[PDB]
Order: sequence, then C-alpha cells, then structure tokens
Amino acid sequence: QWALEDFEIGRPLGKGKFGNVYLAREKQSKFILALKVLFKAQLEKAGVEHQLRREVEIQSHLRHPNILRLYGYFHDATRVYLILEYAPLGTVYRELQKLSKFDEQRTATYITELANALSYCHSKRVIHRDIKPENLLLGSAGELKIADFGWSVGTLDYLPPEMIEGRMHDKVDLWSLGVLCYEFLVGKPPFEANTYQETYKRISRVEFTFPDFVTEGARDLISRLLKHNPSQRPMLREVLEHPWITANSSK
Ligand SMILES: c1ccc2[nH]c(-c3cc[nH]n3)nc2c1
Repeated sequence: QWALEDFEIGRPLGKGKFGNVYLAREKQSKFILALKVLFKAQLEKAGVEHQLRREVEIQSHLRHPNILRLYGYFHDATRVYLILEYAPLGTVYRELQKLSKFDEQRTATYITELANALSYCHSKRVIHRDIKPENLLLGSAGELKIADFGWSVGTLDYLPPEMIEGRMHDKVDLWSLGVLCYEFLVGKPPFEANTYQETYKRISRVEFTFPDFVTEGARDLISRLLKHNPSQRPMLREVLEHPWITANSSK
C-alpha cells in the first residue's frame, strides 16, 4: 500500500542491531507515527526473517490501548519499513534510569495495564516472552504500551525457569510480570548477575531477595509470581484482584 515517499522522516528515536526507529509524518494525512527501519541484509543474514513476519502478523491483528499499534509495513531495496504507532513519553527503560526506582502506585498501575494487556493476548492465544522495560512504551496519558512482538508465539533476565532449562512452556508471561514488578520497585531485576552462566543458575534456583524498603504486599505478589512451578503462578485475574495492586493501582 505504502511507500517511503509517503513519509517525511524526522528525529531519530531508537537504535538496535537491525537498524533504527525514526519519528515520521505521513505526507497527505499529516499523521504522526514511528518508522522502524530494518535492513533486509541483516534480517536474512541473522536468520530472523520468519520472526519479522510473525511480528507483522500478530501485532497487526491486535488491538488494545496497551499494545503498540502496528499500522502496517513495506519494503524496498536495502530494507523493510514498519509503520508503527508513536509513543510520546518514550520507554519505561528510560524513565527507570531517569528515576532509578518507581513507587508502589506507579508500579501497580503499570502492572495492571500490563496484566490487562496480556489478558487480551492470552485470550487470543498469543504470548510475548520478551517483556522487558526496553520494550514498554509510554503513551501521552503516561500509559503503558507493550511494543515489539518478535519473540511472540539473549538477556535471560526476563525468562522463566522452564524456558531457560528448555522445556514445555505455556504462564511464562506471569513470571515476567513478577520480574518486571520487582524491577520497578528495586531498580534492577531480581535475577541480575554479571554473567550469562550465573544468571542461569540464579534463575534456575529462583534465588532472589528483597531490600528492606519493599513492602510486604509487594513481596507477597512477587513471591507468588516467581514460583518455579508454572502451575502455581496466579492467573492474571488474581493479579488484578491482588490487595496491594488494587490498594495502589491509581488506574
Ligand atoms: C524517546 C521518546 C519518545 C519515543 N517514542 C518512541 C517510539 C518507538 C516506537 N514508537 N514510538 N521511542 C521514543 C524514545
């Protein structure tokens, strides 16, 4: 449908191995969006093309306030272009370095927004797996928007024991939500190591601890989420229904 000459590219927004995302405006519509620029070269090279066209599938057909819209795509010679919704307030990653830590009411809200987001996804039998702050965008309202659906069906920090030990995986996303929740509160993930190999162990053995300032209800919720056994992990409903969530989730 589209072409590059339909757009006026703007300030660069992001980097990464495959290329960059830029601000851009659609010529005749004046519409503002984001253009992901991926090199055909590197997509083939790094044997991923299949992943790319799966991201295209899933993230297109999806619709939800807490999921980055994907309006479509197009390619040329050197590259493929993903026409993405644009998110004014950037990544959660950035707001985390900037603040280093989050409060309970910000954390809780994010957790909700995230829960609901994944509710909709699970309902459509799609799982993310790559839910890390580098992947969470903020809308104008300051609201969470899950981007990026490459790995939707490397940094182990976000990956649950089953995935990591290479097993039957169905609940993963709830482990991550646990992880995410801990990261928001403490300022780094609960499984952070210095090496790939150590992290693996730390995760495999579910070794994590709570700095003093982490309130009891938070621990509870996180603890419940970070169970080694997939089956023992709450359902999103319970997470939404948790007393520390509801107590705190401004939204
Ligand atoms: C900083 C500030 C705003 C941003 N929006 C985006 C973005 C990426 C895809 N859609 N919107 N990245 C940003 C980085």
